[PDB]
Amino acid sequence: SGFRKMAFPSGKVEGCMVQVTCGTTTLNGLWLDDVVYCPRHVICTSEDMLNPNYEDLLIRKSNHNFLVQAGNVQLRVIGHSMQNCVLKLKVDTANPKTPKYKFVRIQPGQTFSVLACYNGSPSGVYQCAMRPNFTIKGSFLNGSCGSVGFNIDYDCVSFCYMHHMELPTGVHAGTDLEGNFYGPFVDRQTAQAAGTDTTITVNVLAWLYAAVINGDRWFLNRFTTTLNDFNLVAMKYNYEPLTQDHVDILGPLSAQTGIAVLDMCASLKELLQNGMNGRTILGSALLEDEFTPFDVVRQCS
Amino acid sequence: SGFRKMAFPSGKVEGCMVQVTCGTTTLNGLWLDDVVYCPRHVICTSEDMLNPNYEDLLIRKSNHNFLVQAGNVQLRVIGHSMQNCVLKLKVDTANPKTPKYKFVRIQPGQTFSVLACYNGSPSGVYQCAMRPNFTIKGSFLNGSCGSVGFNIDYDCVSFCYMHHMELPTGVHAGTDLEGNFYGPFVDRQTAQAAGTDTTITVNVLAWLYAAVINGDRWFLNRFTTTLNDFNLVAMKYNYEPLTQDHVDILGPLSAQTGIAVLDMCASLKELLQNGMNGRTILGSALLEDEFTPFDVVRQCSGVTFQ
Ligand SMILES: *[C@H](O)[C@H](C[C@@H]1CCNC1=O)NC(=O)[C@@H]1C[C@H](C)CN1C(=O)[C@@H](NC(=O)OC(C)(C)C)C(C)C
Ligand SMILES: *[C@H](O)[C@H](C[C@@H]1CCNC1=O)NC(=O)[C@@H]1C[C@H](C)CN1C(=O)[C@@H](NC(=O)OC(C)(C)C)C(C)C
Ligand SMILES: [Cl-]
Ligand SMILES: [Cl-]
Ligand code: NA
Ligand code: NA
Ligand code: NA
Repeated sequence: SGFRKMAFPSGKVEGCMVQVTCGTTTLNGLWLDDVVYCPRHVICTSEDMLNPNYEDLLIRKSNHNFLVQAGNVQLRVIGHSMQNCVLKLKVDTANPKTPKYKFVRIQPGQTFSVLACYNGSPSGVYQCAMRPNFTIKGSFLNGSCGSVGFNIDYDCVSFCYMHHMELPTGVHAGTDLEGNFYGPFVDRQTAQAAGTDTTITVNVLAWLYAAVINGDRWFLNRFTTTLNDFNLVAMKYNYEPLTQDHVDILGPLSAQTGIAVLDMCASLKELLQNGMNGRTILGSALLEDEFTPFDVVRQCS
Repeated sequence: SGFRKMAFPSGKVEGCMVQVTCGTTTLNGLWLDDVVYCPRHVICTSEDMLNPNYEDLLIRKSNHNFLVQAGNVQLRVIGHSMQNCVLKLKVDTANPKTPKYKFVRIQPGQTFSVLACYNGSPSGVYQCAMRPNFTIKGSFLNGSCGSVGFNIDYDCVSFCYMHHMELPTGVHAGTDLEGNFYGPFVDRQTAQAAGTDTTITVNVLAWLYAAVINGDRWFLNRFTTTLNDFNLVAMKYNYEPLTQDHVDILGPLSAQTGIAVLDMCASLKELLQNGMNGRTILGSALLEDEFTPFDVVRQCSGVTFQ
């Protein structure tokens, strides 16, 4: 028993992290087979980060303008190409620690582990969620770009996030490993702001089921609700709508605990109305929304 | 910016995890050089656990009674010995992935990362604190015993915890890697309970500094207090005493933010006496105590491991 914000073991990703320098900018790269992936903004200079023309800037680069270091070893760059907002540096050596991997683009509400790195070296690992407004609430300092987010269900690493920038509210934006930003953001210094965020309702429900599995009952009640009445209430608290997909995915947890999904929704309605009255749920005095249904089943079962 | 509950990168430890089977019990072992470490209760039947006589049960065992597997490679056990509550299985092969490491015993209030494993396979990593009552608030299922806790300094892994048991309130107990339990617990099937716990005051202060660094300042006030006066308040709220050494350890964060420790203590006093008034600090509505001062400095300055 117990329930913790649990990340995937990071070793398979640690063996892929390298340092990339272009000009005066250093950040991290992801070295898989004979390709190093990194944010293309490594090639911007201080005289034009507002409207960089990345195609024009990259054609002017020689392979030797990129300094790639794997621990104590310089890797020789032999070609370069750009895919959306990611730079792909072909190097003369395949990474012998390349794991089984795939690239996956995730949806809002999905969670993943982040291996925060500086100068090609890992600093720490933590869990994140893709927020409804397509930001993540990370912990990232200068030099962290190119750090990645990933899952490792079974034995294959699914890379889903590469870090690029920090927005004015202190939250973070980045791309999938095909270089497409999550959300409307762009790798330019033009004014940009995250939309108003909302709470990931399906995940809150998953976490309430985790609390029941771990022995909590105090927030249960004798009421149920229709799906549409639930959404009408939940949206008044800036919660995301709960879809029939979400109801369906919570089925297994509802079967395991004997609490129907719409019965648990009535519990959530009451918690939003009343608060916790000095109590806690799984060690939190707030409703937690960065555990998915899949996360709850993985950690509890 | 940002501030997360952050674990150490687990790669150096993942390469040490193996599966150990004795009889019908399977759990995890820690393979370092040519020794595998695991909980000694692996040798017990449900019978023996009632009142185990560990040294008598162990002499009865032979090397072949222990099946050790690194991935799908069997490691031959060539000797065995007990050290306190940990079993040491000598194997015929040194682990080629052995990192630089040492065994350390931590103090209550100190944090560490847990690599939760099942069947010798790493499954997840999370950050814990050794509670003042010598339990940890872990997340552990059947088969998790032998999972370890650790810290990293530069390139050296310091192993500090091996998991043995779950107590009735759902918290967890285990040993250091020399087999000494943390807390007044025994690896015997007898009634045992976590004692009343307390809050790790120096860690709450460190997390308030982390909040200030990250722009969260509503709880700051013009007042200061004395160590004496604040500790009378701490006692009242089941907070651990704040010592002068704690104050000194927080000095760097005081210099960085302009908030002296006793100035921050006056903030904490008001939070304890008045609550949060509906507000939050670093995304929490409770006062968080599982970040040490060193954790805050490391995370906020980007320290890495080699
Ligand atoms: C890459 O290592 C770096 C990571 C940042 C630094 C601080 N925390 C992080 O997560 N990313 C950047 O420096 C990118 C490059 C881009 C040209 C600017 N940038 C930013 O993160 C900056 N944000 C920014 O300009 O935001 C808008 C004005 C576009 C909203 C910040 C350094 C301010
Ligand atoms: C080892 O994998 C296992 C880990 C446990 C299982 C459930 N969660 C965990 O953290 N450890 C045990 O099963 C040990 C072995 C011992 C013979 C019993 N035991 C327990 O953890 C049990 N606790 C227990 O008996 O507590 C007292 C009554 C002794 C206080 C629990 C399985 C109940
Ligand atoms: Cl005063
Ligand atoms: Cl909280
Ligand atoms: Na894609
Ligand atoms: Na109900
Ligand atoms: Na003050």
